Amino acid sequence: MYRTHYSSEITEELNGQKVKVAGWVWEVKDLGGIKFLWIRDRDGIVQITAPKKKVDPELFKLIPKLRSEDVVAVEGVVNFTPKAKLGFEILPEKIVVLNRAETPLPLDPTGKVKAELDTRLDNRFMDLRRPEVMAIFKIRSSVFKAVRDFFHENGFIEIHTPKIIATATEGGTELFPMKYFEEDAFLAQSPQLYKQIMMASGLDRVYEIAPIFRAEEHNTTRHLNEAWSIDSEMAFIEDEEEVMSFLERLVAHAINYVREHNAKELDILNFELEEPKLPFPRVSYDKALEILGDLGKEIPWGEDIDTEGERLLGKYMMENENAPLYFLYQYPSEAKPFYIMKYDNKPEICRAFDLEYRGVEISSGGQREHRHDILVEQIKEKGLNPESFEFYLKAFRYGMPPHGGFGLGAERLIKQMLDLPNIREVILFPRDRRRLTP
Amino acid sequence: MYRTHYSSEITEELNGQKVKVAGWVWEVKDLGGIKFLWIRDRDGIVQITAPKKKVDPELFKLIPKLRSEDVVAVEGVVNFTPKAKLGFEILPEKIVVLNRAETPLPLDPTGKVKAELDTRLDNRFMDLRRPEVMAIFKIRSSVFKAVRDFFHENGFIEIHTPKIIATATEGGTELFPMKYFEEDAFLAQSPQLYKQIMMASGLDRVYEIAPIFRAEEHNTTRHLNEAWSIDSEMAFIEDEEEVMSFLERLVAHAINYVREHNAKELDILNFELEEPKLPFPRVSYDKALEILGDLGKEIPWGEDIDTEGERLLGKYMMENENAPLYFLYQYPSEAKPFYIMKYDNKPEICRAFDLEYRGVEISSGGQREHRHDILVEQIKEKGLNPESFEFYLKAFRYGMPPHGGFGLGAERLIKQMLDLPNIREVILFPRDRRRLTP
Ligand SMILES: Nc1ncnc2c1ncn2[C@@H]1O[C@H](COP(=O)(O)OC(=O)[C@@H](N)CC(=O)O)[C@@H](O)[C@H]1O
Ligand SMILES: Nc1ncnc2c1ncn2[C@@H]1O[C@H](COP(=O)(O)OP(=O)(O)OP(=O)(O)O)[C@@H](O)[C@H]1O
Ligand SMILES: [Mg+2]
Ligand SMILES: [Mg+2]
Ligand SMILES: [Mg+2]
Repeated sequence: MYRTHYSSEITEELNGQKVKVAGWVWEVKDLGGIKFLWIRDRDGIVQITAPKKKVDPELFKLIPKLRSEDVVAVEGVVNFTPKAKLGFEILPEKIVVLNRAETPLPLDPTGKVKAELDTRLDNRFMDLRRPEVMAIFKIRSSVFKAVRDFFHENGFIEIHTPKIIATATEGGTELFPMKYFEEDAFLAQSPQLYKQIMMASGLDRVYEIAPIFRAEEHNTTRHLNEAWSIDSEMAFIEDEEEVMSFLERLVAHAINYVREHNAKELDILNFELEEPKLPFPRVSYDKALEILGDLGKEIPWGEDIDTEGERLLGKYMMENENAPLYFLYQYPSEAKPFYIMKYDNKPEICRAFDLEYRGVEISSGGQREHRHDILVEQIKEKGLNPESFEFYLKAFRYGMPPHGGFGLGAERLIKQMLDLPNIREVILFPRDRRRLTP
Repeated sequence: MYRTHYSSEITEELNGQKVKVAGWVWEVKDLGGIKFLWIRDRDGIVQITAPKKKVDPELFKLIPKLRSEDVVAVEGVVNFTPKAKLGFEILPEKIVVLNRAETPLPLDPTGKVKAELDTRLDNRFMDLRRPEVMAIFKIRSSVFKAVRDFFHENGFIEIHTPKIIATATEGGTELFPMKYFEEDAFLAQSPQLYKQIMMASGLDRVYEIAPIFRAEEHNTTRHLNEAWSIDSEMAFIEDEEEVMSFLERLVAHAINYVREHNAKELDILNFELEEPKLPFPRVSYDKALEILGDLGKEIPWGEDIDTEGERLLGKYMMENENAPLYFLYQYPSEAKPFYIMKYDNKPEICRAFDLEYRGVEISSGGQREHRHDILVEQIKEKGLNPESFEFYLKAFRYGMPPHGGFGLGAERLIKQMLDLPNIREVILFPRDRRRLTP
């Protein structure tokens, strides 16, 4: 390997030892009798210091020839010194140019000249050379790990369900159709039917983290046509609050991992990520509509709360409860899918919920209707043909436990966690109405 | 929740304490003075013992009404006794019937009546109720976790890249075209182009575990049209051996994790999983052809090693070097993709390798050609159009370090690890030339 240590891995114990560092030329300063070369790697910059009397002359004359973003590797001696910005410098013995950069760069890695989002996405490899962008994707990786670790510690088994499918769906919208040899198929929008089917398997506690595909017809700052969904389903529950409790602890775990493990990245983003305060507040749909009504926002009882309503409620919950995260629940049954269980005692409302983070939905879930005949009737109530869901209904006939679950958008989670304005900031290569490349 | 403990979670410590167990009805003995009920959960069977003298008369009467595969929950007292074949029994206080099963069942969960693979695939929720099937999918989840943990321990950051793309990632054959609104697009055969682009970002060490899609024309025991690929790319390498070293370590780690954490599943499968022996043998393509020729299997230099050749080599390596896992490397450049670096001093061969597990390819990879102009010429040598790869080529112009990586098939790995005859055994809902549903 051309390096032994990243910038962040050199500590005082290495003082006076030889190391190899490598990265991209950040800055060269030829100051006469001394020259400086700064190299950027994933973790930051490292100072290479070349005093004329202390380095090989060919090294001395090479440094000024180095150009911005050239890829280089340096072998030299670690010298901890107060004179060094970051505590230590490397006195070079060997400098190798691995690969030379072309010279109008697509983006300015110093951030001085700022670029449009479009230009940045078109040139993502350059965009990540900026610490604030790298910080987001380090945090994305952290969130994924924290989520999986939490599932594992709680006895969940990872599953993988198909993305090329030919099943019916409730909405029949936003589908990406595709030919599958002789047959017609579509890309999956959610593993919903599959994870429910597996509740009849004994697996009991499953999760899947995998792409979902929805052909949204218009762009928003909150939607992508390709996204990563964190899906779970869990059996033998008594009510939807057990799913909500799990979900909030999961999200709090992800938040706390980022706070503990990515403080450097948070600092780079000039961002203070709040300590989660559990039980998040629960706000019934009835109460949410009342709050919205008093704000002059109309939503007729029975209809889903729209994007404006979420925004207003998010603001209200922050102002009144200092709560960045809260649940909407006890929705009208008519506003939620046929697979959600109704309150047997008050069937006009159902056991579904949405988790809101800074005024944007990050997850929806609920307890499902596991009783076959009631489920069938609910499909009918939606004006749909139960026969079209046969392959799924079949799993409810041979011993199906009560169950519930959620779908948690990874991009939504990260965008909202970091209070970023656009979801395109938290996925490397966005797909939207007009973006298909890179 | 309806349960507090799985069957596997009840130990001596809990003797005399109250627990809740739940699962599917496995057997009932309806006797005059006593009922015995056995329930099955994800981990095994639990005995419920109900002497008439000891239990609620309503509970005594209920047990004989239960039927195979009914879902039930039982609260009761743990009682360790030599008289229970599993070491303990539950003395029940309350039994709740959660859901009743229909007859006949789609498959026989007792294992007595054998079913064909197609029938089993059509009814996976039933199929997993058998311990030998559950065992595979528990092992699948363990393998994913082990792989991720190893990547993390070794400083790799998880990435996520598009599965809807404008340019085929692995070439013209075995490709799913798909319309993306007005545009022509395809499903990703691999994340190859993206993981390379990210080598110009500073991320340096990335992995992605995600679906890949290949429209295979033929139906075989070792191909699917949808699969999970474990991809990695790593920068600042000096040669492809560094990548092979990392891969064998990764695979060894996965195998040892299954050995350590899934012994019970290996037992159920009546399977001895061998302790990995690093380093695996490295066999050059030239030497492989010598070995085969010595065996009377003649492959003209430059041609692919066919499945027969793989089988013969696997057996030889198992016999000669006691190695279930070995690498083939230094392949003919003509037989490998444009993105592989040729040996500069011997251009007919290239820095590509395959990892073979019990005579079947489970991974391929290599050092990439990171030098822009040479890369372009290689795209041309393959008869392709460099302009179709502009977003990818752009990344090689502004400081690109040397790099290399691999794609490791999750299904291939698990199938070969457990010496299973058919790749459909290791993914819940396989997609092949003839299978699109469920
Ligand atoms: N049809 C299939 N069914 C089941 N599994 C499959 C199928 N096709 C591939 N795989 C698996 O993914 C690995 C890499 O794919 P390759 O085409 O060899 O290389 C590539 O795709 C490169 N980009 C990898 C690299 O150079 O990094 C295989 O070894 C295998 O287990
Ligand atoms: N087009 C998308 N882009 C990114 N994430 C999405 C998208 N569609 C759904 N998700 C997300 O997956 C989750 C569960 O899926 P769900 O069907 O409930 O979404 P949704 O109700 O349609 O979301 P929304 O109202 O914002 O369009 C969401 O709560 C969210 O985080
Ligand atoms: Mg939507
Ligand atoms: Mg919504
Ligand atoms: Mg929703």
